[PDB]
Amino acid sequence: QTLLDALNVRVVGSGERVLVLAHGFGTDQSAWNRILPFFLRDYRVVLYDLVCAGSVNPDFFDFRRYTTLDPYVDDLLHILDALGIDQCAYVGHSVSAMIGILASIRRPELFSKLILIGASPRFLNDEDYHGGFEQGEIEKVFSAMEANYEAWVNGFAPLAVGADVPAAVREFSRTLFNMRPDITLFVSRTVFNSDMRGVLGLVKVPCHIFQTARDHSVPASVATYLKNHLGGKNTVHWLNIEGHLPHLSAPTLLAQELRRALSH
Ligand SMILES: Cc1c(Nc2ccccc2C(=O)O)cccc1[N+](=O)[O-]
Repeated sequence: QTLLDALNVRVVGSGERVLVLAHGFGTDQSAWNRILPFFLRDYRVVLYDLVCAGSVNPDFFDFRRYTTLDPYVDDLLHILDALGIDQCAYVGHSVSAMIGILASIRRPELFSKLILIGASPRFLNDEDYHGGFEQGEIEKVFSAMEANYEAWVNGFAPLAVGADVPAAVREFSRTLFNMRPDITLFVSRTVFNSDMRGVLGLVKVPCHIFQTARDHSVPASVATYLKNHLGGKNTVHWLNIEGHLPHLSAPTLLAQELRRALSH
């Protein structure tokens, strides 16, 4: 219960099929609020907050521990194990997509399916590989994030949301601004330093790759990369949704696509 309490674990819904909804960067579990009504009636929905979420006591964010994705996988597995979940479908936005991938390699039996939203195994460019970002441009962003966090949020949130959906821009900004600035920077460094390309072939559960248009964080070719390199049966859903946070900006359409992927 103490981790379950610390990370605001919530189990809701009247169904028996277990569905884990795992928020990503800059949000908390409330990013799923508008998706939830579409699943509460026929799934048992598990939600939690990543340790870096603005909604979690920043005392739990231990900079000596959370230096890679692996301790975040530990937290997810502990939660699922504590709850007695021996199989689930798992939806991971942003960094939670990579967390779910790693968890699935550790525990191949735990996941029936992974649904990946706004996922990338690597943000940085490399030889054969377009991640979308150059090392140099990214140091400039880290400097701005350190120099003026509130301003960085206000410039970043419209790019992340992408589509002109002011309510979703304000909502993402709200949860980014709830994160302690040095946590946000450290998490961002952690993930820009991450490269999951080498482990994708180890995954054996089926993955549904949800890819929006003009995703600031994820070039189209990255979705194709995941499809070609994840080791199990993969399916790309090319969503008629613009931007990196489709659960915030287009929830109805996102929820219908999720239901389709789950029923596949
Ligand atoms: C894209 C980005 C992010 N994004 C992340 C960082 C960590 C985990 C997930 C993300 C994510 O976008 O899903 C953070 C800071 C700066 C920038 N940027 O555009 O320079």
